Amino acid sequence: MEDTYIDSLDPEKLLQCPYDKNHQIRASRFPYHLIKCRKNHPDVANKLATCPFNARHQVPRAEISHHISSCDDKSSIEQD
Ligand SMILES: [Zn+2]
Ligand SMILES: [Zn+2]
Repeated sequence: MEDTYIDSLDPEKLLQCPYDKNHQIRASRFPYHLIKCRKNHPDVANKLATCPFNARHQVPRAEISHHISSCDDKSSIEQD
């Protein structure tokens, strides 16, 4: 790792951020951005839970409880 032949001949690729598409962070710095960026997004920081009524309904684990009561008869319309 201190050799005379450096790896990655690419100018360091930019990885897209799952938290926000406006974030393009270099591969080596991406893991760090992955850590900090979720802390700025509690919705994803608390992870997503799968609705037992519908697999498309992935909600923050803090809101899953509220979503269950709001998805009793299903058809929970959120931003749709
Ligand atoms: Zn980000
Ligand atoms: Zn649901």
